[PDB]
Amino acid sequence: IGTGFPFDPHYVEVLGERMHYVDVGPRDGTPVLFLHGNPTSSYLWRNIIPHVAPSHRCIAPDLIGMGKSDKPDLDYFFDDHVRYLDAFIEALGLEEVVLVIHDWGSALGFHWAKRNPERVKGIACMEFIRPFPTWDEWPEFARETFQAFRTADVGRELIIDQNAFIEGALPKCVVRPLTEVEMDHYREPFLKPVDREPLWRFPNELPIAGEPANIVALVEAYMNWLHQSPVPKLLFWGTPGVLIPPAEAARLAESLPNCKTVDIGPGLHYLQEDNPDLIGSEIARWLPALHHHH
Ligand SMILES: [Cl-]
Repeated sequence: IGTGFPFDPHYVEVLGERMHYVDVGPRDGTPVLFLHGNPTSSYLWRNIIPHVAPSHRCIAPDLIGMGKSDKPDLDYFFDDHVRYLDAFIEALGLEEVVLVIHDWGSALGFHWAKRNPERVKGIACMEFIRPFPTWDEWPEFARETFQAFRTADVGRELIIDQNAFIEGALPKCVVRPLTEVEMDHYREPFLKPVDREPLWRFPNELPIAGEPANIVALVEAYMNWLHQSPVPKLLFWGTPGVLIPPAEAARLAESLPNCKTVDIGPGLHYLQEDNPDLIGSEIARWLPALHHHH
């Protein structure tokens, strides 16, 4: 699995701040927009993009405060990310897109699709955010950890002061061992502890046990939209998974319209690090049939 990042930087200024993004592939079609989550960046897509770039433009932003993007002193609520990504998409002049989304990138992508349904030609998703109505729906191995993350004292100590999301949660949610070169790519944006705010606010925003209410409501709303939308969907899942365990993926296969599921084999949360070639090759071969407007 490749460790390098052979993509030239692009930057766009939106809402006073620079956002970095990958931008490769032809300009004359429907672009494929890749949205990472916590605590990753466009680096997460590095081994997937090469499968898609031959046929389609690939745009992979680093969320505000992450990756090579600027670091405004924000609270980094989901709403901040919504504002910055909305402005990013308009700044690039995107019209119709295909979404390829993960984790908080999936909350962003599904929320954007619900608000802009005529502009979404397909959604490839994996390990995406849905409501967890109670803590029992959250995977047991990660329950005490995330309960601790979602506190103002211990959670800040673990994530900000000890870098637990980068040093702990990230490699623990890849089945294969991440290499030190890969870890250094993930560490780079967060070498200074104070810059870890987004990494702590994100788990505090997850819709778990009814809290925070605003996020629960908006995730319910995009899920209601998704269940009624005819848009083509491609859902990748692994075993045992984290947010989408195998039985959940099978329920979604049946309960989402026009949904193809792809079993990637062993996987926890960061499925892209366990089987990038299957994810990329399956996305690439699924794109052509999305083109036609019927
Ligand atoms: Cl999170």
